[PDB]
Amino acid sequence: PQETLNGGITDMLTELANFEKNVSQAIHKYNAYRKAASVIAKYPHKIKSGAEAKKLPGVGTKIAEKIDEFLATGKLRKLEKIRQDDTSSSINFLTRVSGIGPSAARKFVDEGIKTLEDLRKNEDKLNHHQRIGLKYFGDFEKRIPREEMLQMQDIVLNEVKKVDSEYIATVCGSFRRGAESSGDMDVLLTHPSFTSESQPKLLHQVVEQLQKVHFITDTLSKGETKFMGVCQLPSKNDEKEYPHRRIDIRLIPKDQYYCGVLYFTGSDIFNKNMRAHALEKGFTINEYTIRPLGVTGVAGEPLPVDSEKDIFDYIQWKYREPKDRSE
DNA sequence: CCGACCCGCATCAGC
DNA sequence: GCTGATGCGT
DNA sequence: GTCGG
Ligand code: NA
Ligand code: NA
Repeated sequence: PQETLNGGITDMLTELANFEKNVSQAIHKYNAYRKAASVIAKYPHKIKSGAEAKKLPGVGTKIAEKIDEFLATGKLRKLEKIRQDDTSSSINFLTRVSGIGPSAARKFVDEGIKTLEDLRKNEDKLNHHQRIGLKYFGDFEKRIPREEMLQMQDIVLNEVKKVDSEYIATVCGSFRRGAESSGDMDVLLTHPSFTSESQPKLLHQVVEQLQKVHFITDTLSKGETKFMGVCQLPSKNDEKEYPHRRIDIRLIPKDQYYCGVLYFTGSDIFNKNMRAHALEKGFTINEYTIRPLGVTGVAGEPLPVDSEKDIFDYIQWKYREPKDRSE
């Protein structure tokens, strides 16, 4: 439904949510607000009262009272006050740097560090992740169009295969469901020599190869099974340079790969329904394995998975395309 | 009423 | 020095 | 903040 329907309500709830996350440090409060703002974004009617809203799942008494104040007056007193509060807005603004969470934001602002400019003046006080988040502040807030993602997926699949042709790599995320744009790249990776009961360089070889060809430009973190960093498509030799982008690469045991691909493909709503259905059938699905449930509820040993379909077959479903996993 | 609401890595706190 | 807590991102 | 045992 058009954002003009309840966009004033959903912008209010999203602002309220950011302050819970970044200033209050109440992640559950943040998620209720985001939930309610989501269910209202999909409600196909211009809400006329807080009471109409309360019917919907995730909207309770406090959010029903805020919609009523917002409908009658056009604003929310408590939000208007938080917006003009110099400590709050500075803390909320600082968490937009990757690597600065609510705790570091509070400490920076507690000593006069309030802006990018102050950060640029105080690099001695930033860990490695935050220097990188500061360096690429604007680029990281930009979205990535699918044409760039296809180009980036090209480079990742080619260099992975260039390191070892038995590697299996799957760019998951909303990009695998067909999304027209993305906010980062999530690569899931496996090798037949790596299993649940099975070298600690499989990830490193692929990261190193992507660095040697100058696709990966920086590293936020890297261990034996997760790499988080920065990449960038090469310049056109005469055009503007592309903005640096975020990219994650996980190495997963081959016996849990398709469980992991299914999970990190999503959506989050689709995953819940499939987990919900799988229980009413006597199976438990998480991001690693699918296991059967005894009559008392005790899980059994994980069942063999060798594709996404294998999982669907177990729980008596017909394979759903990633395209159709919107819910 | 009142508890639930979903791990890998960098860094720090304590020993 | 090592082990465990915490912050952070996802 | 919302839900539910
Ligand atoms: Na409700
Ligand atoms: Na941040």
